[PDB]
Amino acid sequence: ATVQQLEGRWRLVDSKGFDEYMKELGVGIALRKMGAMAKPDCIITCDGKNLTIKTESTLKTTQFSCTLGEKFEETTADGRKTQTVCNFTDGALVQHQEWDGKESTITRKLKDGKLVVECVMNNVTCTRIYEKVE
Ligand SMILES: Clc1ccc2nc(N3CCCCC3)c(-c3nnn[nH]3)c(-c3ccccc3)c2c1
Repeated sequence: ATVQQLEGRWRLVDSKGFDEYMKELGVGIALRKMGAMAKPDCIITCDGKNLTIKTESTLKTTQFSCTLGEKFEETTADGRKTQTVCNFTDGALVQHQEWDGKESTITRKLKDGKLVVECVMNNVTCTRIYEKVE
């Protein structure tokens, strides 16, 4: 498994726990309704250790870029400014966010040809499945 195997455009096809995760993050009702009903594509590109992830939907589009292993300021979809680091470890892309004494982890992995995205904060979890799109 390598980080390049995650590259491409991926379309959300299933979600569990996302509203509960947004509630744990402190996200207000307007953004939570958006996130409940948006059907995003995620576009992952990686050039060596340079990673970009763009999330596109009719309701909201976000994008960040980073160098694997390097701490950077990420503005999240809900507007947090976190100290984030992304690494490819044990066959998964692991994204660690820290802000205001809080922390959340997001993992992305390839399983059966689908992109499986899992998030957690304070044991509140989400699982989102994306299928590869042309
Ligand atoms: Cl308001 C809000 C708050 C938190 C969010 N966390 C997200 N992530 C979950 C998957 C791992 C990366 C983080 C995503 C998201 N990113 N890619 N897919 N969903 C969204 C989001 C963005 C645009 C359209 C629909 C949903 C989002 C929106």
